[PDB]
Amino acid sequence: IKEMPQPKTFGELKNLPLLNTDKPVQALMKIADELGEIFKFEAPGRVTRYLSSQRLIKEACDESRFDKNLSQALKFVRDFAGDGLFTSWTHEKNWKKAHNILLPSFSQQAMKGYHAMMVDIAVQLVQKWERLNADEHIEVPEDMTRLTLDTIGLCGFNYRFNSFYRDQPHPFITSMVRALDEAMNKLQRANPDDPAYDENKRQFQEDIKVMNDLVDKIIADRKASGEQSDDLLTHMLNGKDPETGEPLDDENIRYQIITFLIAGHETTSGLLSFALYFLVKNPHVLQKAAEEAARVLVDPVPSYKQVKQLKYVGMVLNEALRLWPTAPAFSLYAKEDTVLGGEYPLEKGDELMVLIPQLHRDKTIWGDDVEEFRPERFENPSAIPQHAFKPFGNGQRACIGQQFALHEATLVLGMMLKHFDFEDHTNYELDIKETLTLKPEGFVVKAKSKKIPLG
Ligand SMILES: CC(C)C1=CC2=CC[C@@H]3[C@](C)(CCC[C@@]3(C)C(=O)N[C@@H](Cc3c[nH]c4ccccc34)C(=O)O)[C@H]2CC1
Repeated sequence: IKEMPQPKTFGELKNLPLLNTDKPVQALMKIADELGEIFKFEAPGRVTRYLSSQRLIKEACDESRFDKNLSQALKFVRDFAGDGLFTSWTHEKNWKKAHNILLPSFSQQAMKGYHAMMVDIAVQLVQKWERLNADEHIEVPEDMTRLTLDTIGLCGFNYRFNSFYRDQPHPFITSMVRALDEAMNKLQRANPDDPAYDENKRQFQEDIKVMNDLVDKIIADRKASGEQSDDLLTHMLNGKDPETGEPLDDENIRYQIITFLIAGHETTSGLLSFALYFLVKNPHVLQKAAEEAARVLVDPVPSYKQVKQLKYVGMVLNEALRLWPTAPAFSLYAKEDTVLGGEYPLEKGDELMVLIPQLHRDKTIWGDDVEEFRPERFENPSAIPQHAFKPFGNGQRACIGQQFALHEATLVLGMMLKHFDFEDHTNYELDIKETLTLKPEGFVVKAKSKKIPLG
C-alpha cells in the first residue's frame, strides 16, 4: 500500500485554510501539479481524497464500487434545489422516479422539439449584436448568461425572463444568484451561528421564498390553464414513472424547475464564454470554425439538421469543456470496502473528489500539448480512452441536460461565427472567477457584422 500525499497543514485546522481562497478549484489544481494523481485533504471533522489521473478516476467511475456523494456544496444548494435530480442521493425514491420520467424530455430526439424556442433566444442575441453602434464592445459572459437563462426558461416552462430587455436581472434571478452565493460562502464561513450572519440567514429565507412562490405560481397557473405547451413543465405534470406507476408531486416539480434554472444560468453560459475566449486567442481555430458555420448555415435561421452538421463547432465546445469544465468537480463514496489502483485502501463510506480540469490535462491521455486549444483531439471518440473526458460527470448520475446544453451552445456559437467577425480589442488576460461555476471574468470583445440577414 502507498501512503497518499497530503498538502501543507495548519496545526488543528489541518488543510482547511487552503480552501479559504476565492479560487479554490485553481488552488486545488496547483496542489495536484505538485502532489500528483491523488492527495488526501483533512479538516477538523472530515477527510476527502482528490483524484486527477484517468488511471484512478476510471475506477472511481465504476458504479458497482462508487456512487455519487452530495458534497457540502450540494448539501448547501439542496436548501433550495431540494430532492431535485442534482441534489438528491441515488437511493432517494424521488431521484429514480424523476430520472425515469425526465430522460425522454432530455433525449437527443426531444431536442428537435426545443429547437424553435432555442432559435427565438439565439436570434434575440444576434439582433442585440447587429444593433450595437460602431466601437461599442460586448460583455461576453453577461450576454451568454442572458441567452442560456432565457432558453431554459422558454423551452422548460414557456416563461420569458426577457433578459435582452433589461440591465438589472429578473427578480427570481436576483434571489437565485444571491442564494447560490450564500451557499458557496457557507463552505469557508467559520462560526456560521455568529449573529453577524443573521442578515445572511434572513435574506436566504426571503430568496428561497421568492423562488418557491414564483415557481409554485408557474405550476398552479399551468394546471389551472389546462394548456399542453410542449415543454418540461407539461411532461412533468403528465409524466408517470414506468417502474412505480407514480407521477412527481408539485413540490418535486418545483425543485426540478429550480435545478434547471440554476443549471442553465452561468454553468451553461460559461461554456460559450470559454469557447469564444479560446476562439479569439486562436485565430486559425476561429477561421476554421467560421468557414464551417458559413458553409453549413445556408438558411436565414438554422434548422435542427444543420446544427447536427456543425461538427468542428462541436469539437470546439468539447475542447472548451476539456480545458475549463463549468461544473469542475463531483464527489463519490465507496459503496463497499475496496482498493483503488492496487495501492490506496478505502473503507465503505470514504469520499473521493474528481478534479475534472486535472483529468483533462493528464498527459498520458492527451500527450504533451494538454494546455493547447486543439479541437482536432476530438476527431475520433474511439481513439480516446475510457473515462478520459468527464465534463458531464458519470453513469446514471451524469448531466441529464448534456444534449440540451450542447444543442443550444452549437446553435448559438454557429450563429455567432456566421454573423460576426470578432476582435479581442483589450487583448484580454484570462481571470477565472469561481462561484458555483467558472467564468472568464471581464471578458470583452468587439463584433463586426458580416451584414448577413436573419430574414
Ligand atoms: C453546486 C455544485 C456545482 C458544486 C460542486 C462543488 C464540488 C467541489 C467543490 C466546488 C468546486 C467548490 C469549491 C470547493 C470544492 C472544490 C470542494 O472540494 N468541496 C468539497 C470539500 C469542502 C470544501 N470546503 C468544505 C467545507 C465543509 C465541508 C467540505 C468542504 C465539498 O463541497 O464538500 C463545488 C462547486 C459547486
